[PDB]
Amino acid sequence: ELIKVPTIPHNLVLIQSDNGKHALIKEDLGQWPVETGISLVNQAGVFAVQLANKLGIDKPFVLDAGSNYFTDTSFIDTRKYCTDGLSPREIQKALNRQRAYYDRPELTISENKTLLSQSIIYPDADGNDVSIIFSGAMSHAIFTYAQSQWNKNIIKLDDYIREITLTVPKQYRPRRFKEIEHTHGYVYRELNQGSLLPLVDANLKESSSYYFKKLMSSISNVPVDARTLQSATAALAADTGQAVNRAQHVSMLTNRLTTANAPTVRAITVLTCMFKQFRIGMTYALDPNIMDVAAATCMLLFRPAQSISDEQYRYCLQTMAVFLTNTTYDIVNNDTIDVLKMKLRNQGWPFVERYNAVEIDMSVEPLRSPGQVGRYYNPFNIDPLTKKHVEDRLEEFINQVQVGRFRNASGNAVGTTLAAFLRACRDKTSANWRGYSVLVSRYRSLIPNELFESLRNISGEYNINPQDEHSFFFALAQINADDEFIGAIDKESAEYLDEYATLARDISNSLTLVKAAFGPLERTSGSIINHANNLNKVINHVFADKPLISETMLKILTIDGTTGKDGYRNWLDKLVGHNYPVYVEPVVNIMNFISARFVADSSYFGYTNEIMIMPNHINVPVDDRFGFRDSPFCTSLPRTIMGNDVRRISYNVFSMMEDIDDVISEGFILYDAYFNFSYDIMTTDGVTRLKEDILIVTDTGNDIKPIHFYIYFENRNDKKLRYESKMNVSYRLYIKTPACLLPLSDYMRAQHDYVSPSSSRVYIKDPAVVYTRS
Amino acid sequence: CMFKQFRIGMTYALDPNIMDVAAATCMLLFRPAQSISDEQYRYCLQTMAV
Repeated sequence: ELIKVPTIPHNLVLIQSDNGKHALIKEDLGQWPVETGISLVNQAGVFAVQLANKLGIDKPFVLDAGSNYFTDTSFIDTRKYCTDGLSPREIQKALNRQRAYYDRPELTISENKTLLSQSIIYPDADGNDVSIIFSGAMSHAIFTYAQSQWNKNIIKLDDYIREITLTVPKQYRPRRFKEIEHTHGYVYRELNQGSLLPLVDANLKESSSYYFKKLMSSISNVPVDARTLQSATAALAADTGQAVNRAQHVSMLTNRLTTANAPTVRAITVLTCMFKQFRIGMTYALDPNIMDVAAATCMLLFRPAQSISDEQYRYCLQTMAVFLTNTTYDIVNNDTIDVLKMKLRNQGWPFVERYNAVEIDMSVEPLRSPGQVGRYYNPFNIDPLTKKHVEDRLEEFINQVQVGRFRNASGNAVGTTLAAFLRACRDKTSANWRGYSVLVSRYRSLIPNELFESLRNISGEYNINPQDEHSFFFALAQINADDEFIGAIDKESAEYLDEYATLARDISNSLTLVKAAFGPLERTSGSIINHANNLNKVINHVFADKPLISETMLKILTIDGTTGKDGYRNWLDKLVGHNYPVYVEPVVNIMNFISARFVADSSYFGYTNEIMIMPNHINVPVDDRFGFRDSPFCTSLPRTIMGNDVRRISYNVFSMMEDIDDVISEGFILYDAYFNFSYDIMTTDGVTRLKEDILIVTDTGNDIKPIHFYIYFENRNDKKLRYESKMNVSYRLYIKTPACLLPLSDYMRAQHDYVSPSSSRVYIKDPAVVYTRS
Repeated sequence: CMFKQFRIGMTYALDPNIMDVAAATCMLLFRPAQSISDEQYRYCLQTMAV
């Protein structure tokens, strides 16, 4: 949610001595420890996030500062005096104290009015409010850049509706918005599409198993009518000859008619007609019956050809050949599809071909698939235009089967039984195809186009028994769309969106982690050892406290059987060296900006690249603007002192030096390390000295003790402090002048402008454009 | 009837029952044709055809 920031963050602290002679304005952004030997950019990222939290930058925000103002009492002055930032009254007090010391007169009425009116809020042409306050340069740059990045996402209500208008079906009623929301409605949304392919391509079996199991749970509950099998069985008994004493093939088909597994087969049928390639299996008995011929014939005639594999097609053909032609599995094992087709057709069996299933275009654009169309197979290989099976000779084909002779030279026991059974199966499909086609349309609307063309059936867990295959078509039940079922799908539609959004974010985070955490792997054992240990640290870190990955993604990886840590570890391996494009996000840009300013500007945060140690009797140029006594701050570390270049010694070389006593007497500069320093400017006068010693000499090496300056202001005529400074501080430590310090006289440079959007804007938390019909 | 600008529209289920076909006929019969829109008229025809 967008958070309206009430006050502009400023980090200005005004320090003035007791006499008031000197005064300075300082950034107070906090000291941050730094470490040498490790890459600086990696550390700057950690401190960048902490800086954002301090400044109210991390979360999406809009400045609300157009009401923090007042108006002067004078009639002429109608300006809006701002309140944020450093108060101009503090500057007036500091300037007057400075004037008091020099015996100058106090600021006049005219000069007082000019100083107090510097902070103002004035309207902009676009309606925005520009607030000019006294704020620091570091805070101003970071705050304004953060404002720009988040504003890239806030868009007008009409613009958002236009982008999403192509994914709204006809069933749902339109939402009516208030006219204020139409004229002044702004919605904070991010509309970058994240591809689920990186997880699906890497983990195909697991992702396929998850979506199939979840979708089957919803489909298994679809209501159907309740019809007794006796009405259909009575016709089958009459068309053939059923005797309570004789044994025939019709008894075999009818005795094993089961409706117990109807919901599972019904869920199988939808999945075959809703995914692009959802292969199905069927294992018949070792000795085929008329059960398996009916099961094989029913599968070929009604299941889509895109869901029947070439090998499964051959096994179905072999099963028909074994029964009808009376040949063994061994004889037909080496026979191909063409030889099997010819043998079956010569015997008189014409049901030896697979039939493709037509594709029906979706009425609305699929979710998470910008600028694409969707298609799902019509069930039962029934052409919607003709309302017929795709094969137009089915009536003549069934008559041919009935006349022909199989399994016996004389008699029509086999032919009449199968022709009668296929007859009821054909009638059921022609009546119920419209009901099933509607069901497939709903569930196709729950998957993006990426999942449509990527998910595959590899585990083989979804297989149909021959008993289930033929009993489903004999006892096909129509579909009743109760109001509860419609509501059930609507709740599932919302859940899928939340799951798709969560998974995309998890994928995007993981892709970014791999690029920085790991590199390329070589064939050396050093690379293998280094990669294994480093990856263990990454996995251990991301799972401490709040796991980086969500519970939605962990479930996909955990289905196989792994604990969940191993699933992410396995996935992170295959992602190394990816070429997937990742869209840089506003939050990523903000952190990069702060990190870059951390490396570029180091005096703000309390560390410096180089320090200088010089004996007291040598005079160095130092800043005199602030007025400190024996100021340890320099404009820049001198290149030459007394006509000779100042020695620069690396910290590593300095530690191992055993002659340190000799080189100290001349002075030198340490430059190959990050030096963390702090100071406490005190108002009273005194001797400026470090809290601790400069260096500690051990047997192992020499190190620089922590640097804490005790800075005091300077009064020229004080002999006691002049003698003490010279004759009690043998050595001095100098650094570059911290950029956070700013003299009071140059206070106009602290003037900075912050913009705030118009107060007339309203924010729509729920930008949904439709209502459920119920 | 009082204001010509106002319009009448209904949304039907994905699989229409006899309720929706009966309501669609009633709207096309006992409601002004000026009020019913062209897109809504096509929607009513689709429900009947389905």
